[PDB]
Amino acid sequence: MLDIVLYEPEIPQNTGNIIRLCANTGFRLHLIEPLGFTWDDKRLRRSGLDYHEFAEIKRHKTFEAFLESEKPKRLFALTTKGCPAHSQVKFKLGDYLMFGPETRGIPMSILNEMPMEQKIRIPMTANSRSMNLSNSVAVTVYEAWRQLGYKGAVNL
Amino acid sequence: MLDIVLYEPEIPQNTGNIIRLCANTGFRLHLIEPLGFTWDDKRLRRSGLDYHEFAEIKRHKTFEAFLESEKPKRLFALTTKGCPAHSQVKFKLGDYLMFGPETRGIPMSILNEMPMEQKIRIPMTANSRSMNLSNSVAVTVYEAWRQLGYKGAVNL
Repeated sequence: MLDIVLYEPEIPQNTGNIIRLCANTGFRLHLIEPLGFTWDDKRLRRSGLDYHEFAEIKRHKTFEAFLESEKPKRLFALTTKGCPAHSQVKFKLGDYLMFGPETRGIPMSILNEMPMEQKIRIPMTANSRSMNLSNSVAVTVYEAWRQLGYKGAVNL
Repeated sequence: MLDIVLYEPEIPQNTGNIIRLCANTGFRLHLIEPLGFTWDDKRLRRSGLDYHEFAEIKRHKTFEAFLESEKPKRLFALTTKGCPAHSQVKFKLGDYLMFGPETRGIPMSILNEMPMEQKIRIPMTANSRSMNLSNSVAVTVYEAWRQLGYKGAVNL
């Protein structure tokens, strides 16, 4: 129902799980290059992923190109540096949710241009460790989907 | 805040991500044997997991042993066969959330003894494919945590 954006994702397997998440939820996926793997890589293609789950994906050469072609109504950034939790904001149609690489956050230069209200974080207890990108994305997507009533969902 | 249960988890890497999820959320993890790997396996130990994140984990020889030692107030089962969504039930202290293996569901014999109101499912759109166990667990945990106010959470 919304658009999800991977800022320079690095690991093939995470992106494959996110591609599956997006196809299972109706969320549209975007990837901001450089990616840490070729689009043709085998750890992704043979991840057991079905090719129908692809080509709803958009690749962008830069973050500025992405902004230019998508002109997101509101862009959110999942960052350990955000204050409101991911479930503490009210998502809406037109929202784009952006995620950083699995080994570093979304650049400060980008984050510095977003209002504090759109820099969100997944809660964690004291002295936690980084959560896997795909788990982060799954959590955020399902929470935004929950808020929007799971439109498109259907049973077994 | 609640207890999470893996019914015969099979793959080491998923369980390692779930162990991290549980330590990051304060959720207590239980594993119902047989596991698909030895507790000492290397794909788990060197997954980059820190050993503090362990030994809050409980292993149970059978599902009946688990019921005997834990006597869950309410036991939920995440199954593609459930009707209410995971966010459609109201979680409470004392709840135990159970998950099946990554290649099959929780046995029908077990599911047959649970009320329909406690067999829950993560929504999916038409013709979706199985979501990765760790993504399933992350999604459920964070939704139950959200409902309970993220107690224990703290900032950077």
